[PDB]
Amino acid sequence: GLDSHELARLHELARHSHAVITRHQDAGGAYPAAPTFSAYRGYAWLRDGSFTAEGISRYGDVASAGRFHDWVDGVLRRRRGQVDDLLAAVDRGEVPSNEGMLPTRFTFDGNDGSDPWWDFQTDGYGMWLWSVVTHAARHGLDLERWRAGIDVAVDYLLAFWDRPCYDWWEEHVEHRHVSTLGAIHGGLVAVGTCAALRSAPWSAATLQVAARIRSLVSAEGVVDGHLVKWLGSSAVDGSLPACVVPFGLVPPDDDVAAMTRAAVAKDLDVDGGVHRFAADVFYGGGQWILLSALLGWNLAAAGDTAGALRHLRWIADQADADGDLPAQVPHHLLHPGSRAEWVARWGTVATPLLWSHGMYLILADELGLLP
Ligand SMILES: OC[C@H]1O[C@@H](O)[C@H](O)[C@@H](O)[C@@H]1O
Repeated sequence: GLDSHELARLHELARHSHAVITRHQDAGGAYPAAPTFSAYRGYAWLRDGSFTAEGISRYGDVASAGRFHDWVDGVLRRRRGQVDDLLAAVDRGEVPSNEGMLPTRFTFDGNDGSDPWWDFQTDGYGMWLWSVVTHAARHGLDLERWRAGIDVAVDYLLAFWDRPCYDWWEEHVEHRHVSTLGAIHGGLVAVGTCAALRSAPWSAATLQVAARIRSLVSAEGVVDGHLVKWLGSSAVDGSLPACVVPFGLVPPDDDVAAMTRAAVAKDLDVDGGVHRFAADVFYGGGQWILLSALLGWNLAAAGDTAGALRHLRWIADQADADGDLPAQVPHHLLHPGSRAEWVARWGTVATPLLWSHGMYLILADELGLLP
């Protein structure tokens, strides 16, 4: 579905995506989120990093992806005691506050980069489980390399999956977000269906909890045939297609999958650029590369190759003169009056965003375009 002009440009953007991710990877293995964006400099997120790692793994850079997994594993093994203490607190009937939970931002040396009172999130731990299992399966690797870190993440998620937390967008701590539940589900199903992990003590529990997640989403996370942004809402969010591919709450051909893709397209997709959610005021609520990629990936998986390609083309059109992809662009803004204050406070939008490049690589690979 691409002519020679397009193929050459998409291949170049794929090469550049690999280069900019691997050039910015820290010496210790972490992928930074946004190396030139002042507010985020020096920090890694498991969400951004896991999708970045999946793009890199698909591209075939086994060494780079493995160094990311090494970094995450080591960071998590260092939290074995913190997690054990949280679990012991629960067993005494003393549920830990958000302030005591595992962090969202990490420094490259594995310390808390932010205070979880202000940004407590569980999705990234689920994403990491999905990512490391998927990588190991793809490349025929022994998961024992990363198993003790996997164990920490699994124990944590089995205890805390059903807690309210901030969403992927670091908002609304009181709610339970369907793409957060979806990320956890994806990670738990990945480990619970992995033959190499068949004897883990938590093996059965992971699939039972994944079923509990699906029960909760069925009860409170579906309205008018589509997934919704958080349990008990009516709105959609551009992250919701992740609950189809890759996280697997429903197959790509399920009616809920189709309806969710359609609702996201109708409510949030403007000319191929997907907004996060209707109420979004961050930088005025622009169009996010990673969300267009996510929708494209989902369209490809459902057999809508043309729709996938349209989103791939839109993403490529957002690359700057160096090939770098921003987090978002302002061609359409949901709340334009809100934009200038974000720019005054934090500067211009993060570019490159490694996750943008990682998602580009995933979609390109889905469409058979990795050179
Ligand atoms: O890139 C780091 C973080 O930036 C935030 O603005 C986004 O809402 C998160 O989804 C992302 O993980």
